[PDB]
Formats: sequence, C-alpha cells, structure tokens
Amino acid sequence: NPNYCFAGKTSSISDLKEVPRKNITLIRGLGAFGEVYEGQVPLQVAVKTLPEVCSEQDELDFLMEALIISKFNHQNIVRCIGVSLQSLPRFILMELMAGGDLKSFLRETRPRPSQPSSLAMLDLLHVARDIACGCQYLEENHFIHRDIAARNCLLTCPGPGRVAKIGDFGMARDIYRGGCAMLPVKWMPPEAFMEGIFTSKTDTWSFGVLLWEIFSLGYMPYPSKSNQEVLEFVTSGGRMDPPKNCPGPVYRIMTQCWQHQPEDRPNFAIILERIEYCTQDPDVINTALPIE
Ligand SMILES: C[C@@H](Oc1cc(-c2cnn(C3CCNCC3)c2)cnc1N)c1c(Cl)ccc(F)c1Cl
Repeated sequence: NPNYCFAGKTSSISDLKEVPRKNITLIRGLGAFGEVYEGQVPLQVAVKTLPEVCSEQDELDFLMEALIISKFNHQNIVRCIGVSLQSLPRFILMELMAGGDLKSFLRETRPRPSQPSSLAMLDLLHVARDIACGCQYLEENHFIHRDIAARNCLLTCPGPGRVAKIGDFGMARDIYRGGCAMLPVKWMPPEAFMEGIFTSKTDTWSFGVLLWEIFSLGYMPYPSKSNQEVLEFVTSGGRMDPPKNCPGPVYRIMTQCWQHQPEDRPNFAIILERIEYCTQDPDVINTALPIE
C-alpha cells in the first residue's frame, strides 16, 4: 500500500475511514473514468466508484485520490466521509454537493428572460472568494493543485446560500504518482506548459482563468482558440479580453494573476484582499450581468 504525505504528515490506506458496505445505499446516478452516485450512509453522500474492470495503476490512482482528499481539512474543500475499499466496486464517499459542478451551474443559472435575476455580481464574487479561500489553504500547506478550473469546483446547493468548494484533485494525483492532448493547457502558465515547472504561482495563474470562467458565466476560455493556438498566444503575451459586462476591478485581478513572471503574480492572501475590495465597491456589485 502506497504512502501519502501532506503537510509533513504521512498517511496510509489503513488511515482511511472504511465504512461497512452494508451501510451504504446507492440512490441515483449523478463520462470520465468511473461513475458517481447519490447515496446514503441517514447521511447523504456522493459516491465515486472504481470500475471493476481496471488496471493496477487505476487501482493505485483511486487509492491515492482517497488519501489526498481525506487529509484536507478546510471549509472550501469537499469533505471525504470515508471509503469502501474492501468490497467491489470500490467506493469513495464524499460530501454531497447538490449544486453540482461550477461550470454546469454557471451555464444553467445564467440570467434569462425567464430567470431575469438568477445571478448577480455578488453571487459570482462570493464563489470567487470561496475558491480563493480553498486555494489559500492549499498554498499555505504547500500543495499545488495544477488544475484550478470551473469543472473541478462544486456547489453545496443551487440556492443563494451556496458555498463553492474545490472537488477534484485528479491532476495532482497523477503528478504525485494521460497525454499532451489531455493537459489543461488553457489553465496553465507559460513556465508550466513549457518547462513543466510548477509552484504556488501555478495555481494563481489558473485562478485567473477560473475568474474569467466565473464572470463569463461558464464560457470556455479563449473563445474559438485551440490548445496550440492558446499556447502560442499566451507565450507571446496574449491575454483574454474581459468577459461581457465584467467590472474593471475584477478584470484587473485576472490580469494580475496572468503576469508572465510568477514572482509578479499575487499570492492568494492578496487575491482575497482584492476580491473583498471588489465586494465592497458599489459600482462593481451594482453592475448588471448580461441576460441571454
Ligand atoms: C466526484 C464528483 O463528486 C460530486 C458530484 C456532485 C454532483 C454532480 N452533479 N450533481 C447534480 C445532481 C442533481 N442536481 C444538480 C447537481 C451533483 C456532488 N457532490 C460531489 N461530491 C465530482 C464531479 Cl461529477 C464533477 C466535479 C467535481 F469536482 C467532483 Cl468532486
């Protein structure tokens, strides 16, 4: 059984909370490798499954995922309730995030003539703050996520009291121990996709892209550009334009996250400070989002 180290503390498969399989009931499904279900332990959970038809590396990958999420402890990182590894198919049990992933949420909850006031600027700033808080936790514990993106964040509920959390750590899992075409190039800084150099400032760049995703209400970054076109564009100093109706102060946080030199990019303490200032500024939060 592989070991995992986080914050200088080492854990093993023996440290995972094994929940008896008889206590777990699948309720309903919720494309990638494996399925996800809503389940009950009652305690409502999301259940990630490992296909019984998998390789040894798929097994090790699944195990490492369990170890990684079980060792985080922060309000903006999805909780792991436990695992069921002693029966097949193997399960990882997670906090049920009823709002689903952030990208889907943004696309489905866009303001529309039918839902004219579904979202406001403050909703978006709160999501940004939530994920930046999770990112700050990761930074201060020296963990590099490597794929901070809307598709990897989840919401606790659809409604106004929603909290956003980081939910998928597959890329970090892969690196901890795929192909070029699967690399999240549109979320990666130049030194990452060029030299394979990752630091805390890697996630700062990606967070800038997430911010663009949030304020675009769920558009794919770099509209109309392929991965290689983005690589060349960003390497040459190109950056995305502001999302439709994006307040200047918010776009300015994006452009600071996308500084070419990692040393010139803000850490997450500074990002949080700037997001908070935006939330205080009436001219920002009184700005109307586009209606489709
Ligand atoms: C592994 C899986 O986990 C969950 C998915 C979901 C989820 C996905 N979709 N939905 C919908 C269920 C029906 N109502 C709308 C949301 C809920 C909730 N909690 C989870 N822990 C997951 C998925 Cl599927 C996508 C992105 C993520 F970051 C994660 Cl971590």
